[PDB]
Amino acid sequence: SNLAIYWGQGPNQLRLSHFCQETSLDIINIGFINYFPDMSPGHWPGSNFGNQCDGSVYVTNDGVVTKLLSGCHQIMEDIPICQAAGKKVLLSIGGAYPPDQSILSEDSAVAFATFLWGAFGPVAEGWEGPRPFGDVVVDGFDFDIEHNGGFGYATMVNTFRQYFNQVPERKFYLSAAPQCIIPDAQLSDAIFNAAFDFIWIQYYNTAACSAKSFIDTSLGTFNFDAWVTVLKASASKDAKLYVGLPASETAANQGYYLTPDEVESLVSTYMDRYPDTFGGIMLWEATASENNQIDGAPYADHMKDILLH
Ligand SMILES: COc1ccccc1-c1noc2nc(C)[nH]c(=O)c12
Repeated sequence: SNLAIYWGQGPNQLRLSHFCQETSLDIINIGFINYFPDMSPGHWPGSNFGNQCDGSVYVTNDGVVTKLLSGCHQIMEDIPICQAAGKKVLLSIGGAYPPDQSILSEDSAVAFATFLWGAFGPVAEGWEGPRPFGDVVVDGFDFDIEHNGGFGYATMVNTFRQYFNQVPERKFYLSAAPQCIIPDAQLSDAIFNAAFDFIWIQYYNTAACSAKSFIDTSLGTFNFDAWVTVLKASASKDAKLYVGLPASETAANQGYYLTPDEVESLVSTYMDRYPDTFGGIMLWEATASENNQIDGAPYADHMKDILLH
């Protein structure tokens, strides 16, 4: 039913508003808040959106240079277009670079979520901190934690929910991007102990359980069945599960991209098998989709057709 895509790390990517105009996209995850407070300058989080933003950064009130970008003008301009078009825009935390970020304590997990809520959530009279996207309010937060284990993330999720519940008139969302092996070293703890709305399983780069292994069963064993089972047991039991795929041949490691016809064979099986739990498709990522035109349309448009068929 829904199609989610990452944007922000594509080489020479088009600006976000280009993807705000793409009807087929339902959810866009903007990557990334990639530096975490415990190990970053000023103890502020830091951000990177590839070729976007003017390169300026915030300083702390004592003059310490942070890694949080302060001139993301096109992003600020573009998010409201996405939302006007009915898309959900989630700010993604983590991403694969750098490899050395984690959360060291319960207190800092809570403080990280508090900061992000203040900086990127609803505008509040009592916040005197940075507003990197101005008066824009994101639709929630994606946990793309790719290194260093699982500590802290459940606490962050729970903290965000407490905050969401103070704004009962607006819906916000939380998501996670585990890889396919169960247990997932970064996110099984958060999925077991806290409640995500969406979970997109990355079904590329691990041979044991990839989407490609549905097509060629000699490679591995595609394990969406196992993920349904593990979720029914978790605090995330009401999450919808998405199949995460590369949007071109070069978006991930060699051998993990599926043709539209291959995706249709997988999705038809699994959407039929799990009509309530199967949420849709997630794509890595917007620029690879856009650059992979098939019969005059980007890969993402072909994915939505499969989902609606
Ligand atoms: C290890 O793979 C990566 C290294 C650096 C930057 C991005 C990736 C990456 N490849 O597929 C991905 N998929 C997700 C959800 N997040 C990522 O960071 C990546």
